[PDB]
Amino acid sequence: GSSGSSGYSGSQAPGGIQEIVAMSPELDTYSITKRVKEVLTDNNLGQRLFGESILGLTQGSVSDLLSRPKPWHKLSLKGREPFVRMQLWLNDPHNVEKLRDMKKLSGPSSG
Repeated sequence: GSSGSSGYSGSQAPGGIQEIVAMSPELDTYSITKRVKEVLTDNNLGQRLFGESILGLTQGSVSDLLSRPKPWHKLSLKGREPFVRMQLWLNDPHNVEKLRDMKKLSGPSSG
């Protein structure tokens, strides 16, 4: 048999990116930007689109992010916000699938 009582439950969270980022380990901004660029180049993707759909960033802002990332320590949680989404977007196996699907097929542009 047994007797007594033990265990518990009853907690929740608000959610949101900044709380994922809060819990995050040191996400090597450089190595992520590197791997992210290389994923864009492999798939011949355009930096902006990734920045729009994933990061909510202007192309100026995304291209600066990839070009010269600040270190994780320098970045506040709002600083780390995009790089966390990049780390997870690298791990997501249908990441590029959903990203191409934004553009899908389009009509002709230039010659």
